Amino acid sequence: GFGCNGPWNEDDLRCHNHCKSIKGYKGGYCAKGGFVCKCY
Repeated sequence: GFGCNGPWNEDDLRCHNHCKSIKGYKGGYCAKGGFVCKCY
């Protein structure tokens, strides 16, 4: 989700923008299955 639609269309930036909008995290990337924007 969040820009990232999976391995065919991953989006480090959209995930990043989502995760950096959440206090505590700084980044986000397609982790689980290549779909889920995991926030770090």
